[PDB]
Amino acid sequence: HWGYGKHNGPEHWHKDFPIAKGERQSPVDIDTHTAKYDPSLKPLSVSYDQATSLRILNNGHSFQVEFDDSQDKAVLKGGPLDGTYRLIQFHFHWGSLDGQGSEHTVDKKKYAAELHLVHWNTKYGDFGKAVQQPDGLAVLGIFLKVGSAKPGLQKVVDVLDSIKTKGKSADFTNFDPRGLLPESLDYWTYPGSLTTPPLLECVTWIVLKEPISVSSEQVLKFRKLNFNGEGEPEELMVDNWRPAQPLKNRQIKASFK
Ligand SMILES: CC(=O)Nc1nnc(S(N)(=O)=O)s1
Ligand SMILES: [Zn+2]
Repeated sequence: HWGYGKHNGPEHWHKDFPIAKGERQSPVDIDTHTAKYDPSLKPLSVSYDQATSLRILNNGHSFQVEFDDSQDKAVLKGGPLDGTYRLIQFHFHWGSLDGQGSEHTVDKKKYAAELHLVHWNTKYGDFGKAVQQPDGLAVLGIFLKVGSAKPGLQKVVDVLDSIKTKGKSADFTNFDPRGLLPESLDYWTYPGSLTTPPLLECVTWIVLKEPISVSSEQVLKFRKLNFNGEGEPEELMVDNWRPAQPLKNRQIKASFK
């Protein structure tokens, strides 16, 4: 099965998932001088005040916080989207060192981690149907840089001990994802894919220009997680990021100049 090690890592994925070499793979490097400003682009609409978190899971590749998506509780609209997209989960990608960890890069700069807020287009009825559609998902990508602590992240950091190994989960209610957003919602956007198998090309990527700051201590706890299950040999969960893929026939658009 796939992973991020020396024998099952991203360069190997294409043997089981040939779309890995597809035309709209993610992530990509955002070249800030060739991104096109598009005034036609609307502001993002983030409506998370009614969000309902349920659970946090070590899924063996990352950890994810899951939400109730049976109704329009927490949705993303606007930006380059038509239709409304419900929040289903968020997760992170991070590095073994502060100089790497993000999936997207900006002018080849890497950040310490990257947060993905995953949303699916309600017109398709359920998540499994949405991932088979070119406009099925919208993922909000937020960069993390090491500096001052982020108060809104600490509730997450504090429960990681409880889900240290693969398949562990814990109740995680009343978490407000608004505490994870930057002040500005300016963004870049491009059509792309899931960055983990099955790598389906169903994602409208929305990557925020402004990073959020987290402390060294906060990102250190991420690095204490395990890829393995309980009772197995310990392998620390680090460097669970895919490198940049060729842009090919695509234009990155910016909502700002
Ligand atoms: C179920 C689920 O949300 N799947 C994900 N797979 N890759 C994702 S990512 N890194 O592109 O946001 S989301
Ligand atoms: Zn992700």
